[PDB]
Amino acid sequence: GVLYVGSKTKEGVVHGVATVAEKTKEQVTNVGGAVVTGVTAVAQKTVEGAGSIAAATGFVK
Amino acid sequence: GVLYVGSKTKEGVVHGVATVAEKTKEQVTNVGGAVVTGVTAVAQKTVEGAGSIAAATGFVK
Amino acid sequence: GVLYVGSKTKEGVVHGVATVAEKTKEQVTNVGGAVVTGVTAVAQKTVEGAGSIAAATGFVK
Amino acid sequence: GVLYVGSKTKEGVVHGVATVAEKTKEQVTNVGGAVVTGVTAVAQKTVEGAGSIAAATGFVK
Amino acid sequence: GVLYVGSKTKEGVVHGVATVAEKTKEQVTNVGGAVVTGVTAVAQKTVEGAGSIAAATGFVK
Amino acid sequence: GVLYVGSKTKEGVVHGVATVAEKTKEQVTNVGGAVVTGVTAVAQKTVEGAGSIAAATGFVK
Repeated sequence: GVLYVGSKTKEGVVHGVATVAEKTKEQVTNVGGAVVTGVTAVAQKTVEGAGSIAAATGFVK
Repeated sequence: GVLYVGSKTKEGVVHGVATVAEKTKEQVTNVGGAVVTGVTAVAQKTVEGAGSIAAATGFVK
Repeated sequence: GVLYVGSKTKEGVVHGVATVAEKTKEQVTNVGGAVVTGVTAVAQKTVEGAGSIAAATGFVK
Repeated sequence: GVLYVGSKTKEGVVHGVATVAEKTKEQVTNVGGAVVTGVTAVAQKTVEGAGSIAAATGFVK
Repeated sequence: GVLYVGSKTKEGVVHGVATVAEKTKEQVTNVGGAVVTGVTAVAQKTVEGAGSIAAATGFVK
Repeated sequence: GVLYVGSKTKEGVVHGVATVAEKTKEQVTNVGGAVVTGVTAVAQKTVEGAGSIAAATGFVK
């Protein structure tokens, strides 16, 4: 197919994934997998076939 | 296929993944996998076939 | 296929992965895998075949 | 006295005196005297005492 | 007295005196006297005492 | 007195006196006297006492 993205912007501000924690005991932060951030962000066919992206957190204690 | 991305921007500011923790005891930070950040960020076919990207955190204690 | 990325920007500022911790006891920071950051960031076919990128943190204690 | 001018501007465009004539026979253009133009234009005490500024056009024919 | 001019600008464009004529017969252009042009233009005490600035055009024919 | 001019600019463009004529017969251009042009243009006490600046055009024919 044909995918066309045309952006004509001015003074653009983008914030992605932000995590804030305070006055805790145990902190676990697992971020990623397919994180895409930006003024012109394009994600296509991130998974094809039998692939896998598993951003998991196996907390046990 | 055909993928066309056209960006004509001015004064662009992009923030990616930001983690802030304070006054904790145990800190675990696992970030990555397929992190893409920027004014013109393009991600295509990040997974093909039987591949895998597993950004996991196996906290046990 | 054909992938075309055209960026015409001015005064662009990009921040990637930022981690801040304070007043903790145990600090673990595992960042990477496929981190791509920049004004014009392009990631394509980061995984092909049976490959793998596992940015994991096996905290045990 | 005290004269304070404080300007904090961004992307400022100023046009002064513009004259356009077309398909005429006799053209007379007398411009000046105390012309002040600009983003931060200040004019003070342009005339003091018995002075004079006479931007005149004595067309006779 | 005290004259304070404070300008904090960005991307400033200033045009002064512009004259355009076309398809005429007689063209007379007298410009000046006290022309001041610019992003930060300040004119003070341009005339003191018995002085004079006469930007005149004595067309007779 | 005290005259303070403070300019903090970026990417400044200034145009002064521009004259354009086309398809005419007689062209007379007299420009000057006290022409001041520029990003930071300051003119002070251009006339003191019994002085004079006469940018005149005595066209007769």
